[PDB]
Amino acid sequence: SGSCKGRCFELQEVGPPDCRCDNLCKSYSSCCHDFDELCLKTARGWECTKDRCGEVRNEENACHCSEDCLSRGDCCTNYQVVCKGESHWVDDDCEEIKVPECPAGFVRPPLIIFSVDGFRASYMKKGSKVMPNIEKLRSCGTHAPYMRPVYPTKTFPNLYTLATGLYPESHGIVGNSMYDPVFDASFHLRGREKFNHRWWGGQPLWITATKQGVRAGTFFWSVSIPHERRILTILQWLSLPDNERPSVYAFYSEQPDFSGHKYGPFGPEMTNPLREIDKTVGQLMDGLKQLRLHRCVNVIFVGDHGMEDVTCDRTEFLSNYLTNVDDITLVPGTLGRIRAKSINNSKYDPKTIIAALTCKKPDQHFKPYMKQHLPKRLHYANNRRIEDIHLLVDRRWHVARKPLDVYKKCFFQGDHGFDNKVNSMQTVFVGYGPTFKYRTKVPPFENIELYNVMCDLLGLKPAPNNGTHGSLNHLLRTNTFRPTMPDEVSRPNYPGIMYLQSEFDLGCTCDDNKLEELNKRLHTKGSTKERHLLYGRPAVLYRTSYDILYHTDFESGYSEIFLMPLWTSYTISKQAEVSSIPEHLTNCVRPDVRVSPGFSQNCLAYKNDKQMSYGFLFPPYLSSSPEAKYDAFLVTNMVPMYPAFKRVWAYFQRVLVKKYASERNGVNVISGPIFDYNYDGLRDTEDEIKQYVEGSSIPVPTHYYSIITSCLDFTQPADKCDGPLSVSSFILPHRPDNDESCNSSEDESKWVEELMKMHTARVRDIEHLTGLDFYRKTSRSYSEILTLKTYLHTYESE
Ligand SMILES: *[C@@H]1O[C@H](CO)[C@@H](O[C@@H]2O[C@H](CO)[C@@H](O[C@@H]3O[C@H](CO[C@H]4O[C@H](CO)[C@@H](O)[C@H](O[C@H]5O[C@H](CO)[C@@H](O)[C@H](O)[C@@H]5O[C@H]5O[C@H](CO)[C@@H](O)[C@H](O)[C@@H]5O)[C@@H]4O)[C@@H](O)[C@H](O[C@H]4O[C@H](CO)[C@@H](O)[C@H](O)[C@@H]4O[C@H]4O[C@H](CO)[C@@H](O)[C@H](O)[C@@H]4O)[C@@H]3O)[C@H](O)[C@H]2NC(C)=O)[C@H](O)[C@H]1NC(C)=O
Ligand SMILES: Cc1cc(OCc2n[nH]c(=O)n2C)c(-c2cc(C(=O)N3CCN(C)C(=O)C3)ccc2F)cc1Cl
Ligand SMILES: [Ca+2]
Ligand SMILES: [Ca+2]
Ligand SMILES: [Cl-]
Ligand SMILES: [K+]
Ligand code: NA
Ligand SMILES: [Zn+2]
Repeated sequence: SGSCKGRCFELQEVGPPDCRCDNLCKSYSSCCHDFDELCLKTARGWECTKDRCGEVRNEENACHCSEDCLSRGDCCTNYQVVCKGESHWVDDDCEEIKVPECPAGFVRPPLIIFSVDGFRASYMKKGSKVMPNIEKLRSCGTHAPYMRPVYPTKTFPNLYTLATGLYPESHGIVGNSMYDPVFDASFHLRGREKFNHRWWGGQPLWITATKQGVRAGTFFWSVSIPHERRILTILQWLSLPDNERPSVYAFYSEQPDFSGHKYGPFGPEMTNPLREIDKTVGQLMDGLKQLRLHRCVNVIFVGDHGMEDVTCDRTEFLSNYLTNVDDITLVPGTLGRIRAKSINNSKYDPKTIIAALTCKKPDQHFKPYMKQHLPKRLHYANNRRIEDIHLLVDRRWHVARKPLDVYKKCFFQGDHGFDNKVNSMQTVFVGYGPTFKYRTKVPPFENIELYNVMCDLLGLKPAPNNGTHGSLNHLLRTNTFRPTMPDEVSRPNYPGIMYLQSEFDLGCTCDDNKLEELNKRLHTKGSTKERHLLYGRPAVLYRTSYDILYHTDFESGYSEIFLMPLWTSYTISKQAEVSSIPEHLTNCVRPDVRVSPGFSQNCLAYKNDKQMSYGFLFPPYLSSSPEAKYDAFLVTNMVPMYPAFKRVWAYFQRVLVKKYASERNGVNVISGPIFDYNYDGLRDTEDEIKQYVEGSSIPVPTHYYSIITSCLDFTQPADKCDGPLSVSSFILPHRPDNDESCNSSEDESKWVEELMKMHTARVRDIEHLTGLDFYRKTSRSYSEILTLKTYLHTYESE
């Protein structure tokens, strides 16, 4: 019954039953009676024409061509072009913006986030001819060839990750559809529940801004508000007095995604939606230019995810695998999440569901996982809203429970939601404005990094998040964030020879000159350490007790608590040779006379444990000499490994490391165990360990990592590199079977590398999982090193 007069798109939202004129009033059925009439004017459309110039202001018109419109801030965006003989922003040469050029009274450059739904990364190249405004932003500002979304590659998880800097498992929007068993409530795209505040965790940019005195415009736009009105509203807000004007704004377009679903990512129908988005960008930039804000505002052009070809004939049906299909609830589509239809069903067994879904058809287009066994790079486990059973669906496919679900609801030709390394899921980033660099291309990066940068652009302190603050400094002309390396918490001991062989009772056996004798002592004292520890030792960022152990071919930081290395570091040159394990050493394990029997593993435990065997972190295959090979059989280089995993590990060590050393001109490798029994992506304390080698205190890792570093300029060997580095890493699941690899009965050359690629990782992922900090001593700037630590090698083509 109240009125919207003078309150159109009010930023502060009024408490019902007072009627609301804020954006979200439509989404709640609560708009004042005159909302449409006052706030959604459309009369005479969206452009000035020659005859409208200098008209008398008519308040019914969608936008204005009257002389007073600029001061009022509500001209049609083409007003100066049509009426004052100005040029469209897109027709102007670009000129470097070295400093903000803002009207007096602006305390900081405003930020406009221009978000576009389903804008696949390759549209920047493929649609360049039909998008001149976007192409000007891209070539004049700072751009990446693509930006990596989070998993699942759906809208709300990705947009709320942009808003918060958090993985979906931490912010809580883990899908477009969710069941929370604590609330016993469901979240759906359609409907009311999704507005409840208890779904949305972390602290989004608009709250961060507000808490720190920076005003924010709306981020969420009702679908029925036309795009032109969203633009004109932003432009209106920017004309507000200093004390009311927001400093951060978002625009959102549901295109190209909406058409992409109907026509496929490159259907011929897709050209028009791309033209329309470009026209809207043009309206914004012309509107900014009229307000003399086009060299003041920082603009971010960003997508949430891309779009893949998906049709309803590419659907896998669980009813083809499960006899019990009606006892489960499936969240379906480009991912699958399974739980019991009824929690009173005591018969429901997830292990047998997984078994029935595992490698059952030769070209099966989905793979089942317990969530803790998903590639750690997905960070998709630590939330009660993520079901225990997950299906990773092949790109281009869908999963559904029963054929009825798909034909009782081939309309669509496009979908998204797949693994976030899939090329078709990649999206876009362009930054344009005084705070961004000029004509600069930056490498691809993950959208979890953007919240920190948007905070930097606004002078805000970011809430704790999953970005690595400083890793995106190379996008910025100024306002860079200059972090300090975390302080080492535990200093190592450097044990010398302290124990006689006969003090060890380990059930371990091994069939075991003064020039060469001073020689071996110097190696044990760290004489080759500069060859094998190229970037300094890792820093231990938690309280523990550990020892540095030096050897000819490798150095290790040995944990007295976990009875194995936290890390083992070694360098393999291009010329290095692979040798075999000599017969007299096949089951040799040697006591390490620097490390007490009581802080050592023992062979008897492995003998007793019928499921568990052991491997080595530094591979004996790569020893530099027959004498150095004995070091690789030290009990302090041994780690527990299931026989099934040893097939993976042996192939990596015997074949792949040497191959990488040939291809990259030497590699430095750091390997070690990871313990993440509660799947939170973070280092377990010793009291979280769920499994031990039978009858011992030897803890069983959930994963094994390796970080493989070389020179980015591969004409320089890894050990003599002058400039930037190149890295690939993995976090391999330490599993007692190879059920994840359907071809594992074949030779390791047909399936191990594929497994490793699936479990590619960032160094930063390994850092969270181990509590270590790598690359402490390089000649590189720290921000460059933070970019390196966030790098992910995806193994996708161009
Ligand atoms: C990515 O970045 C994020 C952000 O930095 C990292 O997440 C942080 O991880 C921290 C370490 O795990 C975690 O710290 C805990 O916080 C507890 C207090 O939490 C509340 O308050 C904060 C601050 O405002 C808030 O952010 C939290 O929000 C979470 O929970 C709500 C409601 O459930 C959600 O809406 C929201 O989405 C978010 O959920 C996520 O986090 C929780 C865990 O906090 C998950 O369970 C969810 O699945 C989801 O992922 C909260 O509202 C605090 O109580 C904890 O302290 C316990 O542990 C310490 C150890 O030092 C112990 O000393 C304390 O006494 C306490 O133990 C007691 O409780 C134990 C558990 O119940 C019990 O076992 C003991 O016996 C003790 O009595 C802890 O400090 C921090 O909350 C999150 N923050 C966020 C936003 O997620 C994340 O790790 C990064 N990821 C990676 C891979 O790096
Ligand atoms: C660029 C961007 C755009 C955003 O939305 C654009 C949009 N408009 N219309 C439409 O369908 N979409 C997708 C969002 C976004 C904001 C909210 C919100 O605003 N929230 C959440 C908590 N709840 C409970 C709130 O009160 C506020 C919710 C979901 C979001 F995706 C975030 C960013 Cl960073
Ligand atoms: Ca979307
Ligand atoms: Ca953990
Ligand atoms: Cl979902
Ligand atoms: K055994
Ligand atoms: Na297998
Ligand atoms: Zn979509």
